[PDB]
Amino acid sequence: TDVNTLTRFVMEEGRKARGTGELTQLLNSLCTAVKAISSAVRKAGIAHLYGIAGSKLDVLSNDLVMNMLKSSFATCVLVSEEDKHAIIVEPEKRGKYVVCFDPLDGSSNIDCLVSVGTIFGIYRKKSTDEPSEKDALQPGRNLVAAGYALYGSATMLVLAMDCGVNCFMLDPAIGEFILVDKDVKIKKKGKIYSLNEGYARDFDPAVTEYIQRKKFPPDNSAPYGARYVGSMVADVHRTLVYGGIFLYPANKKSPNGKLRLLYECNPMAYVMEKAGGMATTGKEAVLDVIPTDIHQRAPVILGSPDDVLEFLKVYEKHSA
Amino acid sequence: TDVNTLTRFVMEEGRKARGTGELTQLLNSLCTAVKAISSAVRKAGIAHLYGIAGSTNVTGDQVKKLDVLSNDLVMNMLKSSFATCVLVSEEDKHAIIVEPEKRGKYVVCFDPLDGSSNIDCLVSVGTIFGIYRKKSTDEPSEKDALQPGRNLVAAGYALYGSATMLVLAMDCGVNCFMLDPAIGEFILVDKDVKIKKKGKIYSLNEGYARDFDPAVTEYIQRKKFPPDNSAPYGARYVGSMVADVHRTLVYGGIFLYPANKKSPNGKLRLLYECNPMAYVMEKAGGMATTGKEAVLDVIPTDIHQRAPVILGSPDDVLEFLKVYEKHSA
Amino acid sequence: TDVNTLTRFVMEEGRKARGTGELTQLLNSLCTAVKAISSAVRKAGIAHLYGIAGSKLDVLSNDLVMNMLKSSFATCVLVSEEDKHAIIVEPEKRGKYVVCFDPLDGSSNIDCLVSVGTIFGIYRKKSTDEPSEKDALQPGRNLVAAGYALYGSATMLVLAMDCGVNCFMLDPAIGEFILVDKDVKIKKKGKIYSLNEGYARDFDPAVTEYIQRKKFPPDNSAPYGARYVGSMVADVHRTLVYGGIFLYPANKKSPNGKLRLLYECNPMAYVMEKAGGMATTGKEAVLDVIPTDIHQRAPVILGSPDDVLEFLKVYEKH
Amino acid sequence: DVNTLTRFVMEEGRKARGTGELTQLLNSLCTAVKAISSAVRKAGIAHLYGIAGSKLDVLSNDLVMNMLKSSFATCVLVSEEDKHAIIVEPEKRGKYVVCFDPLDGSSNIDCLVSVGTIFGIYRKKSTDEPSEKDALQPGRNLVAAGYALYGSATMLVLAMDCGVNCFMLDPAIGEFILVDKDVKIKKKGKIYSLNEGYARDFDPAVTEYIQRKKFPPDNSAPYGARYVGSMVADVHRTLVYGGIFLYPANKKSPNGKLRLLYECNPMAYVMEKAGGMATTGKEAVLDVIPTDIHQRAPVILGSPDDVLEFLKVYEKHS
Ligand SMILES: CCc1cc(Cl)c2[nH]c(C(=O)O)c(CCC(=O)O)c2c1
Ligand SMILES: CCc1cc(Cl)c2[nH]c(C(=O)O)c(CCC(=O)O)c2c1
Ligand SMILES: CCc1cc(Cl)c2[nH]c(C(=O)O)c(CCC(=O)O)c2c1
Ligand SMILES: CCc1cc(Cl)c2[nH]c(C(=O)O)c(CCC(=O)O)c2c1
Ligand SMILES: O=P(O)(O)OC[C@H]1O[C@](O)(COP(=O)(O)O)[C@@H](O)[C@@H]1O
Ligand SMILES: O=P(O)(O)OC[C@H]1O[C@](O)(COP(=O)(O)O)[C@@H](O)[C@@H]1O
Ligand SMILES: O=P(O)(O)OC[C@H]1O[C@](O)(COP(=O)(O)O)[C@@H](O)[C@@H]1O
Ligand SMILES: O=P(O)(O)OC[C@H]1O[C@](O)(COP(=O)(O)O)[C@@H](O)[C@@H]1O
Repeated sequence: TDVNTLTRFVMEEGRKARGTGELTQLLNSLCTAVKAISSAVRKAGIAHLYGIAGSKLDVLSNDLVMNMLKSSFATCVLVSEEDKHAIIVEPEKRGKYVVCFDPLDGSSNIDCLVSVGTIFGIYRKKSTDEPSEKDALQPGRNLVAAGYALYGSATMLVLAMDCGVNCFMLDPAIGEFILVDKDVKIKKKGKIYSLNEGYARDFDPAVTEYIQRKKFPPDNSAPYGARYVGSMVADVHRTLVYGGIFLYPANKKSPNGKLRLLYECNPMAYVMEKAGGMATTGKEAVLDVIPTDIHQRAPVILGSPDDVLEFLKVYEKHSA
Repeated sequence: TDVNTLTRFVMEEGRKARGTGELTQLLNSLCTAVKAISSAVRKAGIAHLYGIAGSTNVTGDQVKKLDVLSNDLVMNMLKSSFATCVLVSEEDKHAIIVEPEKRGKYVVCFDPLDGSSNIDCLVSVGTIFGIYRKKSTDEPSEKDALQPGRNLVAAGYALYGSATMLVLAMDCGVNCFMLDPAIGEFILVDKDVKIKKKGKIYSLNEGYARDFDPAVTEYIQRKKFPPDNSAPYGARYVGSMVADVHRTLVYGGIFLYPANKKSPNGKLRLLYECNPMAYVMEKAGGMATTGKEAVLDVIPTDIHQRAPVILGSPDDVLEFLKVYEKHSA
Repeated sequence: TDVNTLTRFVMEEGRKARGTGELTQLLNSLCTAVKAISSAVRKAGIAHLYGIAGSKLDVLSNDLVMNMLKSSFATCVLVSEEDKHAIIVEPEKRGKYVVCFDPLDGSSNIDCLVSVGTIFGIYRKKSTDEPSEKDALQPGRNLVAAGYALYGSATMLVLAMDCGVNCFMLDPAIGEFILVDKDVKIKKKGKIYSLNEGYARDFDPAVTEYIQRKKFPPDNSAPYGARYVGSMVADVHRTLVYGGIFLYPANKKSPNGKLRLLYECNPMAYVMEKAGGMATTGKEAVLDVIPTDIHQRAPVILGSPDDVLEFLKVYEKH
Repeated sequence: DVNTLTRFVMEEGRKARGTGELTQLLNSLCTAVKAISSAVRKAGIAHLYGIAGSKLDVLSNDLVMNMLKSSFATCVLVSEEDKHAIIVEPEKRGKYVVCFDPLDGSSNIDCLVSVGTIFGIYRKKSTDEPSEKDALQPGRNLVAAGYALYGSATMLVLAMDCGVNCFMLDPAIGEFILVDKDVKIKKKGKIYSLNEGYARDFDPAVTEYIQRKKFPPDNSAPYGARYVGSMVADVHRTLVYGGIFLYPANKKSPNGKLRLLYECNPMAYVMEKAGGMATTGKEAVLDVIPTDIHQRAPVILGSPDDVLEFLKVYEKHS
């Protein structure tokens, strides 16, 4: 076939949509930052920190995405896990899109060299007022585009839009993201479950039951396999590729979940839905929750449609 | 205080031991293979497989799955070290006997790309290696690999995760080296590393719960429902041994792969998964048990023999063994 | 100044026009190709050919640029040093642009690891006829965009358009061309002359005097320095950065010059003229020569204005 | 099958019944070459030009210096960057003297032309304490010499008693790969290399030799001219393709420009070990007895029949 790169793809989609080119420039600018995060995560230059010539990853990742999006002339408001407040882009470098991002998700346990990621979500400013944090408090339903970069065994960018979910592998030799999986869809039912079972004594009765139904199948089926990496980008990527269910529900330390709706839960929910999968808080869809805080936390149960539905049936047999 | 590379370290250690060079050349040939596996695992040249020059079919055997390419890289690099007689791998049913002209003294049992079953999900993967000496007089055979893990000369792993790190355990201790992909050199980042006495993380597939033996079932409940009114232990299971055991060494805690049903003598293979990681653990002040015995004290009968494995922080493995000893009989 | 990339620059400049989007894809396809050539010229994977798993550069350069420009859906006619006849692109992948390129200029001496390059010149199909070789026989004054890629100590793409000349360094760590020099303009007069002096016997009288005026200055000033790599991309790039003059004039073996108008002479003349410099054949401007063959050779004297005008004064005296 | 520099230096040291110090020195120096290559190809350039908001000759020196000191194999280190010999601290002192040029050609690195790292290794003459006199040895006493070319691709050329061996860097895995074994030069070439901008300040012998190549007296083809202005590149071309490289003596530079210890001597050893020659006009570069660490020497090196022809013309004018 002829090589389809991210750059050719984002240009072709904008040209067929006869668009301005601001969405294309955002995604190009974001992927140049993802390439730079990947170089830094794989530790290029570590010899210079250890004295080859005689002589931050969280922050650098944020500084890379921030600077690359501000110089895009395509963003107005930027929300980062790292920045406690929204960034309002200077007037002269302003564009029509609001971007909610998590620069290096999983960096908590990056000392063990566990898979880390960049989670992103793009909205349009619908308001007529001056750029403010309020332009970022849109429900996931209004997402123009979303996705994640995985810095695992190789680096991959998953781009979810209305065309579908597209998977691009970084070729470090040329710095190009090669489309390796087009219009990807999730399995209707998987065989893997993912959650921290260390919060067992703190779990909701409904979670406790669903987990025991996978370990000890009532329908005399095969017991599910357990996988929990501790990095949402890695756990959710395996959920898209292999199928199954990722859960981060309420515990006690975190009674509204740990994971953050705007730049963790909402982007992943958009990827899942566009890939024929589901994503709930237990009560509603992640994409239907209207936010009040940029750093608001939210429960997430995402994956293979039938597996999310099975969970929801247990929640129903326990709640309102 | 001053910089060091894997190459310099292994060459200086061999001169300090006034040695032949065979171990030093083996370890350098193994590390050249590890930089090559890293380049391919990070998908360098994938553009050529997707028509950047418009040519796929079967090109330069780059259509090989990364577990075959990894094995072919480790096998050809080790054979050309002039340091190997017998080579055991996860990919080859019978041991490889190295042609007389390239034969050396060491037996290597290795796992070329551990976790490759799920490499579609871009899971952290690794090369696990264990180096033994031929203590036999008979013509090189598979029996030369059937040595217990106490007889090991050196052992360790390459993790292909966020970054690529070689962990090389010897009698000098465990040394951790980071691959700088800019210069193609492993940089000594962590020296004579020691595992924590007690951790706060447990790692096992709890989807095998209905088949878990009572000792595993109790120990797990002790970490979720602690007696001491302590914080419950956290759960991490990547599903790649290299990744889970690396986290056990850096953060502390316990990695368990027990048995019963499906794989009933454990799953993980003793010669090229369990023993390598047990030597790293024991050289870092950690522990590695099958429950009944220490992994390193198991005398192997087959090269693809499996073993049960509970490894990590000394106090954590000892707590498990107390629970096991109550249910042992 | 804020950071810019080649891909960002080309998308911003192409957004300015309503745009078909074809020229932006063409330039981004040429960008991807140049990074591929750069990797292969720096000898990435050579260990595979020498036994790592125990299991061309000029041709591979041509195949990459040909395939990348065919799959841009923006090219109709492709002329290359490598192919004797022009390439007429398949109807389904056809666009409005005619690209004339030298895929790896200097690769005759690439065994000594000499600096090499990719020279490119993009024209618009101006005919209503079926795409043909004749669509490449446009004068250099009709160039829409031109430039080169130098694979030397580092890889740089120099892109010339109406907006002027912009120089972008490839950061191989991230695989991105970083804009390092904006709206570049050449020095008025330099201190370096560039030509193969082994042809002194077959040299035109005027070149003989110009070189004798650089070695033995008439203004009792400092003699010029001589640099000649034998790769045009290297010599013209030095001419642009440090100033001076590059000459490949006529001789006996090459009475109409050696370097090729369409994919060597014209592309480099556009970059020089967009940077406030000059490029002459002696008789006329390189860009004003109407091509008759796609492999037509042309004499070239390019560089710093005062230097090319001093040569032109001696040409008028002879 | 696969021969790397690591396996080469280890095998050659075992064939020499050696300690392992020189092997360590060459592994350490080759780590520094890889790190210079990364910097020279501008990896990270994006961090300088603002991708996240918020020297090459000095870096090259610092890399080579620290890698040679941490090798525990050096006692005296002479660089072009330091006016005084560096006496390695007693706690990492070894038995070898290294004279090196960290980035030869860096004057003109802004034009992205080929650059290099030139090196020469001697053994300490002393049995007492190390001094600059342990570096003031003639090139005959060299144990190992060579150069790293950062051109189209990165190559380390290592010359020893075993001969001259060429290693290509695979940037993908960071290994130097044996690609040309016991290399030897052409008996006669067809390329001459010199800055002809010094034509008025030239010796009558140099004037004649250059005229014999431009205007052949034997009705042979006139020779070609190549002068990159980076010695590493010009001498590598001379080795791979043949011919002559001349940085001769002017009346403005009576002892030449290029430095005996870390430019002329190292390249004279490579030429001699490849069946070529290297003269100052009066004597062999390797036979000259150094009196100053930054001493300049004239250098005419390359294919044997070409340097001999020069010497015949030098004799006529002596
Ligand atoms: C999947 C649909 C899509 C994809 C990409 Cl990549 C796009 N890029 C641009 C652009 O203008 O750059 C647009 C049009 C956006 C607008 O006008 O609503 C666009 C639409
Ligand atoms: C830490 C101990 C060690 C480490 C390395 Cl890296 C070594 N390399 C070699 C070698 O001979 O190459 C030896 C000695 C071998 C022998 O004891 O038989 C050796 C010993
Ligand atoms: C010379 C200034 C320029 C630069 C770039 Cl990068 C351009 N890109 C595009 C484009 O639309 O692709 C155009 C307009 C011509 C078309 O319609 O093809 C364009 C013009
Ligand atoms: C081919 C000549 C050579 C090459 C290498 Cl690579 C060497 N390495 C070592 C060493 O000391 O390891 C020596 C010893 C000879 C000395 O003392 O100069 C040696 C000799
Ligand atoms: O450690 P826990 O409680 O199981 O939660 C891990 C979760 O926290 C996260 O790391 C997010 O937080 P960090 O970016 O600070 O690491 C998720 O990637 C991941 O799902
Ligand atoms: O899926 P399970 O049964 O939990 O087993 C996981 C184990 O299998 C392994 O992947 C080994 O198998 P592969 O090398 O074939 O993938 C271990 O690294 C890992 O601990
Ligand atoms: O060796 P000469 O006669 O000076 O010609 C050199 C010229 O030929 C070229 O090398 C072009 O030919 P190639 O593309 O075949 O190498 C120019 O790059 C250079 O200016
Ligand atoms: O420009 P000139 O006078 O011809 O000198 C060029 C010579 O100087 C050098 O550049 C050495 O000087 P630098 O190391 O300062 O660049 C040689 O590489 C080269 O042979």
